[PDB]
Amino acid sequence: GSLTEDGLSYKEKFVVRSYEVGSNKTATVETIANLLQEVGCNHAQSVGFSTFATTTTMRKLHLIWVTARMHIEIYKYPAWGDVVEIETWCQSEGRIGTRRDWILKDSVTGEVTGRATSKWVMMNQDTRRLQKVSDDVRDEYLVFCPQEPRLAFPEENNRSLKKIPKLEDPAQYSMIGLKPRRADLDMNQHVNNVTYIGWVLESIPQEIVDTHELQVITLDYRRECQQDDVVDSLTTTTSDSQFLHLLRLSGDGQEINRGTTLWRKK
Amino acid sequence: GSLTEDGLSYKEKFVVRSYEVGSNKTATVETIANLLQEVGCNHAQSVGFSATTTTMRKLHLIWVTARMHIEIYKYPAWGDVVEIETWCQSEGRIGTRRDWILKDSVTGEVTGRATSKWVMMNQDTRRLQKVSDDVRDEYLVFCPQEPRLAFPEENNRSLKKIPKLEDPAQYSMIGLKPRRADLDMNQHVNNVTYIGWVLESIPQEIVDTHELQVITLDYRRECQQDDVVDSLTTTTSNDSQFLHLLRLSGDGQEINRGTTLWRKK
Ligand SMILES: CN(C)S(=O)(=O)N1CCOCC1
Ligand SMILES: CN(C)S(=O)(=O)N1CCOCC1
Repeated sequence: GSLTEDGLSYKEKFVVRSYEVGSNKTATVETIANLLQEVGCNHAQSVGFSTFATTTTMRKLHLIWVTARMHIEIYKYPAWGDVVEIETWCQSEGRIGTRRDWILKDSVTGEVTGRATSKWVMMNQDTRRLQKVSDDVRDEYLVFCPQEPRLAFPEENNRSLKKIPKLEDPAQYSMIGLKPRRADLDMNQHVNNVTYIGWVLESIPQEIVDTHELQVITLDYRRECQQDDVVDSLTTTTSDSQFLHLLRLSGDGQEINRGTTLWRKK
Repeated sequence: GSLTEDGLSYKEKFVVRSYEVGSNKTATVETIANLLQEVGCNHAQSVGFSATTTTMRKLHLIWVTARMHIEIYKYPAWGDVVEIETWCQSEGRIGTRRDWILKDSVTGEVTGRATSKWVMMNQDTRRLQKVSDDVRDEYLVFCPQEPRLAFPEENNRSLKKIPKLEDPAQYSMIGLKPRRADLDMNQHVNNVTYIGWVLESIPQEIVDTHELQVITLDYRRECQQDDVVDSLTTTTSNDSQFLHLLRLSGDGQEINRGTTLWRKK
């Protein structure tokens, strides 16, 4: 890992591991999600913003960054043993939050094999509840960001900004009774964001996963799943195959996540 | 990763990832288990395998884990480089062994060690079997000839018989199921999943105030994709010892049994 020449982005190479791949000997979308999160964490560390990726006024008001939206598009999943180079950068979205974008490339050819975008909001670190975003904690990190607009999804009306509807009962498919284990928690005993992607895909029938490849995943994070919570994952086909997804707590039916996935025949 | 000079062992360096660590900002025992499995995989690849010999493919025979023993003196911190050395040894008709030594890359100090017992099984019938002399000669050329042991000790805890837990268990985690992330490239539950499931019945107060030093785990049967497992634990003991039992909900069929040793932070 190393910051690029202008110090406005970070790049890192990963060799795909035997246990990180699926039945097609290529990296799963959850492995990709963890690789995106790891290169995000090393970019914050390399510029002096790690203690959580936080700024000086955030540390004082006790605010942390939390994911509100994750959008990934994969054109080619890396094979077991292949080297994948990822480039990451951040940009402010005014006083509404921040964005982190990624570009995945094949190290051998330099060809783009995927791309991601994420929306981040402020949250009180002690209570774990959402709080406003002010310009007080804005100028302190914008010098480590590209100045002109730079997006992984620049195109007008692109899939990453599409409004997601809420799934109406009954769901076509479901996986009920999902619970997090210690391996699903992060260093601060909180459920890893990549877990929710896995839980979302659990309600997709195996026949689909065996005959199709996942091209697009958009996921909105409404509420976090606590260590002792139990989640149901619901899916209904809306179509290439398209699915509408809903993660909710088993007891009260409180929404934790909503999303959409797009799959293509192999 | 690279085979050592005599081509009788393999070494690899791993940089610890942000998502691979626990509450102490050090690698979890499951992360270590996956690192052991990955360096095992690359050692088999570097010598010609894709760990099945030519004669084993014809007879529909695979290697399966029967025991896993890990001792950790120091878990690597997030960002640290951990060097692992792995090798294999024959166990005659019984099966094979794969050992590991974990070291700090900066000091060369041993921070942990592991051992594993492997047995031959027919893929179709699931029935375990003794190693024939034809198969034995194929892999014996890749093992050190003067046996190398990770656990040399005359009465090492890696060879101790593990009893079966009697109901009622002191503690339990009920209704554990595998998700797709828990499966390997052949749609089978990863061996590291069972370690995680075993540790789920350990109370959080113990995990927060103690560090895991030793884990021995016997693999009796495998959990299929649609199975549901219960994890049982009873304290048997500064140092804490636990007896573990993983079993299916549907009938109470044993899949794993084990022991863990923890020490106050
Ligand atoms: C500038 N960094 C690399 S950052 O994107 O990680 N981050 C921006 C805002 O939050 C604090 C740090
Ligand atoms: C020689 N390899 C690295 S090995 O240890 O994977 N090997 C021994 C067991 O049977 C065949 C495969």
